[PDB]
Amino acid sequence: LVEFLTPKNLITKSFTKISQKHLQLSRTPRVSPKSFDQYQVKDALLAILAGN
DNA sequence: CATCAGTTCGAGTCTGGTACTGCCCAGTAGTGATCTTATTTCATTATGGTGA
Repeated sequence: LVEFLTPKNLITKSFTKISQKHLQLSRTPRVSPKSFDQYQVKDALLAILAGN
């Protein structure tokens, strides 16, 4: 990590083993981008705001 | 042309930075009681030599 942080040493490099190693093919995505409507949520909040 | 790579928008999820609530325990110092012990007295007990 220390060498990679320095940008000068990374210039004088000839990475070759990078293209030979690969162990990342299946990654589980997020659950879902569930819908969010501003109007309905705001109306419910104001009602509960009214809610007493 | 339709595939893949470079860009956006907004939601998912963690986490710091900031304040707050409902509830009994634990330690210490008084007394009064009852043992407990390193240490101080109350008798017998043996040793002593000599003038009547």
